[PDB]
Amino acid sequence: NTQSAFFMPSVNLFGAGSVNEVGTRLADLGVKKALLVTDAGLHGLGLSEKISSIIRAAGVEVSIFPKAEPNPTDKNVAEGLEAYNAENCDSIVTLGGGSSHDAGKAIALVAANGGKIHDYEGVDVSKEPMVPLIAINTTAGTGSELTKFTIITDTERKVKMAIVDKHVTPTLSINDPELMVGMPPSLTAATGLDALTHAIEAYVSTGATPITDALAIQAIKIISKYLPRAVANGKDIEAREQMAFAQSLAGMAFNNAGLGYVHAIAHQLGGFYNFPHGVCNAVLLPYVCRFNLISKVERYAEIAAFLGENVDGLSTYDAAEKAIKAIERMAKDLNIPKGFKELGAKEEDIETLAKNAMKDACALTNPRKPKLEEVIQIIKNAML
Amino acid sequence: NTQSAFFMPSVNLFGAGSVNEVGTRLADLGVKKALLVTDAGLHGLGLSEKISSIIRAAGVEVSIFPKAEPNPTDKNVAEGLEAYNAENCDSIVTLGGGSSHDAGKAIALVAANGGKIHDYEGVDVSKEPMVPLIAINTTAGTGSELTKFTIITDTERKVKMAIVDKHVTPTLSINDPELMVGMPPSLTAATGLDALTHAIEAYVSTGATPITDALAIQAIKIISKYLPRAVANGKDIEAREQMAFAQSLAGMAFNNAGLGYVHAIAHQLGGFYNFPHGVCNAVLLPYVCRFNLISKVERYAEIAAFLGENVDGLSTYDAAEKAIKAIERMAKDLNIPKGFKELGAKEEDIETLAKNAMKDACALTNPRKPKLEEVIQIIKNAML
Amino acid sequence: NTQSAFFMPSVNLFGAGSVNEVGTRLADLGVKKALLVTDAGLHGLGLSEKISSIIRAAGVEVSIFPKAEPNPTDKNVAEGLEAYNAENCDSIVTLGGGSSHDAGKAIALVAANGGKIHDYEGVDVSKEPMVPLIAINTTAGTGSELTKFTIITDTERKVKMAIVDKHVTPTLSINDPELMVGMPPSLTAATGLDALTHAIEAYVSTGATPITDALAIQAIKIISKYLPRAVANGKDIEAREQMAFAQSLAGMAFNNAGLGYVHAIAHQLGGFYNFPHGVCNAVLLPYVCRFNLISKVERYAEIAAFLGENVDGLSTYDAAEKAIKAIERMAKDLNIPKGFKELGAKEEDIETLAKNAMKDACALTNPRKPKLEEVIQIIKNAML
Amino acid sequence: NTQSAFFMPSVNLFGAGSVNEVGTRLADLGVKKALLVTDAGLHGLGLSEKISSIIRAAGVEVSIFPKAEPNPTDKNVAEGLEAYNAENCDSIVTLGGGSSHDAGKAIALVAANGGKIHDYEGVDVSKEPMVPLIAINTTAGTGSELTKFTIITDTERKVKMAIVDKHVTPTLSINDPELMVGMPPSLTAATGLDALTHAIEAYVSTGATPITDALAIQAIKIISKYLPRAVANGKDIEAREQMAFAQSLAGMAFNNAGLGYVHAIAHQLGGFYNFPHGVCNAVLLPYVCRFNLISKVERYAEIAAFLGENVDGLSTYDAAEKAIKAIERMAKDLNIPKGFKELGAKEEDIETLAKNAMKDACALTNPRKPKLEEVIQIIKNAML
Ligand SMILES: NC(=O)c1ccc[n+]([C@@H]2O[C@H](COP(=O)([O-])OP(=O)(O)OC[C@H]3O[C@@H](n4cnc5c(N)ncnc54)[C@H](O)[C@@H]3O)[C@@H](O)[C@H]2O)c1
Ligand SMILES: NC(=O)c1ccc[n+]([C@@H]2O[C@H](COP(=O)([O-])OP(=O)(O)OC[C@H]3O[C@@H](n4cnc5c(N)ncnc54)[C@H](O)[C@@H]3O)[C@@H](O)[C@H]2O)c1
Ligand SMILES: NC(=O)c1ccc[n+]([C@@H]2O[C@H](COP(=O)([O-])OP(=O)(O)OC[C@H]3O[C@@H](n4cnc5c(N)ncnc54)[C@H](O)[C@@H]3O)[C@@H](O)[C@H]2O)c1
Ligand SMILES: NC(=O)c1ccc[n+]([C@@H]2O[C@H](COP(=O)([O-])OP(=O)(O)OC[C@H]3O[C@@H](n4cnc5c(N)ncnc54)[C@H](O)[C@@H]3O)[C@@H](O)[C@H]2O)c1
Ligand SMILES: [Mn+2]
Ligand SMILES: [Mn+2]
Ligand SMILES: [Mn+2]
Ligand SMILES: [Mn+2]
Repeated sequence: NTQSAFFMPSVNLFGAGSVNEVGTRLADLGVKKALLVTDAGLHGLGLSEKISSIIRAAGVEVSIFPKAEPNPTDKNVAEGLEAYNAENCDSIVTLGGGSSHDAGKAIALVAANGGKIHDYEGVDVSKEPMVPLIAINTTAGTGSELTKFTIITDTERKVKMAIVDKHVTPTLSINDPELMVGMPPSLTAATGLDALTHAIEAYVSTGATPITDALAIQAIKIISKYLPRAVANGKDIEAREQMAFAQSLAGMAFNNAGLGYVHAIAHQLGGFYNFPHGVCNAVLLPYVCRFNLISKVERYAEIAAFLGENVDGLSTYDAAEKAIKAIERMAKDLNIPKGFKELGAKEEDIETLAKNAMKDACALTNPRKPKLEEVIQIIKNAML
Repeated sequence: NTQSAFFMPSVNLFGAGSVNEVGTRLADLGVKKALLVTDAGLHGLGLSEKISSIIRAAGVEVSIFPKAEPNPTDKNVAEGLEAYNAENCDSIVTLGGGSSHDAGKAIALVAANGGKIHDYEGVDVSKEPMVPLIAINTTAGTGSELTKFTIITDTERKVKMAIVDKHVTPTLSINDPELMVGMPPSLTAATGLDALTHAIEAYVSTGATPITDALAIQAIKIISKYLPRAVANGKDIEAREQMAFAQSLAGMAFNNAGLGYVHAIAHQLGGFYNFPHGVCNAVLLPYVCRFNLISKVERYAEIAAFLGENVDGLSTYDAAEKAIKAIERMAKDLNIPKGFKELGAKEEDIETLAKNAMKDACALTNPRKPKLEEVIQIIKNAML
Repeated sequence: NTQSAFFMPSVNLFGAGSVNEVGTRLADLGVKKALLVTDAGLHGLGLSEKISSIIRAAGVEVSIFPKAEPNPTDKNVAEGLEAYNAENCDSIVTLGGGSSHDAGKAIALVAANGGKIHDYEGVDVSKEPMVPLIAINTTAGTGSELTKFTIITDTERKVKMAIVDKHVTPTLSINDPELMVGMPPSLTAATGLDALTHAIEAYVSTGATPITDALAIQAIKIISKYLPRAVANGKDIEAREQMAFAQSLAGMAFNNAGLGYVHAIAHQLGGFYNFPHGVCNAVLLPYVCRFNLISKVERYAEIAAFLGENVDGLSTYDAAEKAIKAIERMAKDLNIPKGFKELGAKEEDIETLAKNAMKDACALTNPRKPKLEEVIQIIKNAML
Repeated sequence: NTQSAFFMPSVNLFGAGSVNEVGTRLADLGVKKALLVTDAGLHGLGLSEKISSIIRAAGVEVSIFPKAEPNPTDKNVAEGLEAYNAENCDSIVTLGGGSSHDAGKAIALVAANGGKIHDYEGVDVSKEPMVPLIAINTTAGTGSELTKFTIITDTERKVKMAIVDKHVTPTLSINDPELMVGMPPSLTAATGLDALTHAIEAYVSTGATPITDALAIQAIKIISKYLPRAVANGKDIEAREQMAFAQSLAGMAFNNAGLGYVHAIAHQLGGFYNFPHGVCNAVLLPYVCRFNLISKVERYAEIAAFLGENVDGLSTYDAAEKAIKAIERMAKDLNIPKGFKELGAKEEDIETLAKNAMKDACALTNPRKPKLEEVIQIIKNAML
């Protein structure tokens, strides 16, 4: 059979200032009091208070829960669920990067299906649709405000538990590039290379569609041109807005086409060592592309053109090669770490990271199907 | 402002056999009785009955309403609404092309808001969302199963009214290429060329964004390869599936970018003479493009590349002209009327047609702003 | 000798909202009362009351003189001059197109040089800096807010006279594209093609310089991309902003390199028939460029490429030919009159018109030097 | 806001012999005793006397202050201010290079505004326009007869302070290539590469406009053809005239677009070690361009073609790198030192150099925003 499906929230706001609608949009759902899920950093910057003011003007109450953590944890879910129940909230607003979107998605699911966030690992292992949720995005790399994914760390197993589930698609998303201006360069760089990774893995996924293809291609072309600008000058407003679009394009593509062994492996490093997700993808992306080359050489040749390379006079193989050269050059230019050893990864952990990566759902749509020793080789190469 | 927004059903099913889900999807919404809106043609072929038994086996009842006409009228909508109440319905399933979809959306909207369908001509007039509706698409050209559009003919004024309303986005859409094999050639061509007009007008709209751009580009490239194949052999399954993707992409593109004076004028020629919608687009498209050229010359030149033209060693202006020639050649190859006069249009109407087009919501995003006299000359050219 | 000079106001303001500075700016110049020289149309639209309040909110007094007529006249100058004294003003603020700039420069010059504006036809014949004057520009074509020219129609010999004096350089110019949005399409086209004429005549003028060359090349390139956009949709702010820049590059270039026989002839048609200055240049431009060709063949070839033409594999001669085809095509697409006879030009005037063109200052820098029979033929070709 | 402004002296004279107008132009101002600010070498040449003879031959009194030193000091400005009051001058005439123009500008401004020159470091500090000033320019590189910059060394801090102030735009400029023929090759090279640094940083500046782009592009093209010629044979009169146009095109460009980190860092190496400003720029230029590359890669690719490189079949990035190789090549050919250590800079000073560089007003328009650590890496690269 050849069926496929496309999912995203039914209303999706973009552009400078769109965050000011969160109040009146929340009232429109007839919710009374929302739990505002965010993280400590943005709470300290005061972003949680600016948004909470907007929501309360519209007559909707806020309880602020700034305890979601980079690489959100099952404990954050349990703790925020308690604060959801304790403060009599009927909705969730998320405010931040993908960590706040996924914390809030877990809380909103479990507040309507009951057990623990581990009940629902895998694919549509759920029952009811999650409680009303508006996702306000502030990094330019995840797309989690658009996706049916929620990535939650299992703290006793050391593994980022991918939860794929139609019930966690947000009600409404908001993508306001004015809230992204204050990303430091290194956060700009890594979330941006997470978007690029989404776009490239979605383009080469076995679950790719002409719709997801259309989005992924646009995302790669934009990122290629505007991500190094946004990193060099976070106050370049044009680059911020373009990255906000690219982020959403890549999120819509991967949500519906699937990822690959870049995310499969990056999820394990993130669980063992709590690395930044986006840095893990940037480090890994060239090695997985290299391994995948022979299964998708024409698509990698086209990525090489998307990334601005000149492929005139070359074989398809040689043009695919230039896509990897260009990814490497972009990583070096954005000051991405050279490998995982210098960050703290452990030689003795490589086989368990490999084995766990082959269990990740993101591995299912990788165009090349590896054996365990090949996955190990990819992690070894990324140690450099 | 520079704000914008992207709208779409939350869930959109694709691929061979995806109609089998309509009963259980309907059931999950908790509705008890659906009014099945289709047209006499599909009803005669018995498609109407296969779908009803699928819905019934899931516990939802069905009342069939096979009285949506090509270019659905206000009278169709009023009759549908009294069927809807008489048969104690709480939901709507539309089955067929864009006449079924729009008829059903209009019934659904009036059921939720009172008044009459005429009251909602314009942009975001209604207070309440339409009642639950699932759209099953049997043509490869409208995208109405995805859009906040519904086109209802005011029969006193002979105007196909454009109702553009967030509140008429279907709950869920189904796009089954197996239901599309039966289109005879001239229907394949007319709806395909409606899709190409969606993609072209979206691409040159002043409401274009990089998201809508991505979708429109892919639609044009796919249509240019596969539409002539679908017209040539309706049982070419790969062309049917590609066109089902192309028409969805173009739907998403125009739904969020806007249309232009092709649709604003076609709606008057359709309101006056009941011509097929995609035949009106096909006749007008080269004239409105030629007229729009100076405002979007670089985008028309790119469009010539997407359609396969060779623009080597040409000015942008000369390249854009090859795009009009390519559109003209495609129309001629699929047997479109070269003009309207041979179809029965009357010179004395032209002033009224032109004045009605300037009130259509699609005029709002056309990239060149015309004086009434310029609209008049465009129609007069389209006569011959 | 090979000396040369570059003149312009010492401060020039650009960008949206820059008009809000005219008041504070004026007061910092230490003046009390400004005679606001505008024309009837912009006074009818309320503009000279937006400006007038701004100048008053900064504690400076305004006396609106809305009597400058298209193709300003020795009478407007005299009547504005006596308005100047009677009302006890010490400064001029021009607001409008070239007509309002030129009226205010004439009033301000003769307000510090006693006599009558006739007393300064020619070159630098004034003997005193003109009264302090701030020029607020609202069309995109004459760059008079930058220049040392004022063109006053001698209602006598019916010839637009030239007072080329360094004393008429405005004190400070303001160039706010928001004020330009109101221009209707045909005013946008004609001021735009006058800007393009400025840029081309400056580029082929025997008075050219590497500096004027740099400005003219940019103006030609910008106008070629954005003037058709500005005509097609006056609400395209980007195209409005680019045209404001092109306007000033062309002004700065021709003000310091000189013009040629396009303006030399067009000044005669404007004195005899009061035709719009911009339209005169538009019709004349391709015929003079044809005549000028053999004196400047490489530079017209370069203009062809600035205007978008592809010139690979062409002789310099053939490339220079495409500059003229492209200028004609652009005149056709902006609905410029095809010749002067349909405007009201009389066969019996061609001799006087040509003899008078030969006495125009602008004739002096034209690269080809015509005998009287040759000017007469140019005027015949532009009658069609 | 998109607001911008273009500043420039109202009258600017060019060409051989133009310096013969200085007296009549100083007379037209109505001033009586001008302080003639020059340096020791031009004084001993006889240029101070020749010019004073012209100023006196038409009724104005001259008093020669020949004490401006390369990299003018706060003490020079103090001493020259005491001379200004001693002889009780009402004006100033600067004669020579940037050292003389900035000495005079600083004197004129403190004369008009009060305290000491250190008060006005930064942007638009002062309250009053400086006293009348005519700049006669004798090097082909500063453009400071045109600009609102004056660069005065704080001798305690060893900081060449950038005073960027509308109020120091000279009343009139004279740019006479006959006074430039005597530049010895090393000085021709250094002033020429300073002007190249002005065009390049103006072109990549975040303050660039279409106007400044026009000027800067022309400068680059002319410098790359004629600067090598002027160095190879200073009696080449054509190269001398071209270089006089390019230095002014570059002055107009950076004056209004802004500079970057080449000048921010150069100002500290000149303040600490009193190196010639142009040699400092030439050393830093490749390092800062390569740092800036990712933020302005399209524009650095254009710069490569402007400098004559062939870029066919190259990515934008590889094209941009060719620009840097061409920049390094020109410096090598004109005998500029490879680094700052052979000149006498010391590693122990680098931390203080970088911190002060970040306080320089020229840093604000650099297209990439550095951390202190990145400014330190640039200075270290430049030591070798
Ligand atoms: N479910 C999905 O669709 C999906 C997809 C990709 C990644 N993820 C998950 O998302 C997480 C990564 O999220 P992320 O990379 O967006 O970052 P994040 O949410 O982990 O945030 C990291 C840091 O960035 C800061 N920050 C965020 N926005 C900021 C702004 N505008 N200005 C200043 N600081 C700001 C936060 O305060 C925080 O300290 C991982 O857990 C990853 O697994 C989910
Ligand atoms: N709301 C929107 O987004 C939107 C967009 C474009 C057009 N429209 C409207 O849609 C209408 C046109 O719809 P359409 O062109 O899809 O056709 P349609 O709904 O008017 O149907 C045309 C004919 O085709 C037949 N048909 C449909 N599917 C068939 C199949 N699979 N096999 C055989 N016969 C089949 C029908 O029985 C009918 O007789 C117009 O009224 C137009 O204005 C709406
Ligand atoms: N440097 C110079 O001195 C110089 C150069 C070229 C031409 N000119 C002279 O300038 C005049 C040409 O002026 P012009 O072509 O700019 O037009 P204009 O000043 O003659 O005005 C033309 C018409 O346009 C209207 N208008 C102007 N700005 C408008 C706006 N923003 N919105 C709506 N309507 C607007 C005016 O009300 C008027 O009715 C002629 O006299 C010509 O000879 C002078
Ligand atoms: N816009 C600005 O304000 C601006 C821009 C760039 C540089 N500057 C400053 O200008 C200064 C550098 O000025 P410069 O490089 O023009 O030189 P300079 O004024 O420092 O003169 C250097 C030496 O060249 C000699 N010289 C000058 N002209 C000569 C000629 N025609 N023939 C023979 N010898 C001649 C002088 O006598 C002097 O000894 C620096 O302090 C720099 O910071 C200012
Ligand atoms: Mn990711
Ligand atoms: Mn349509
Ligand atoms: Mn003109
Ligand atoms: Mn400098």
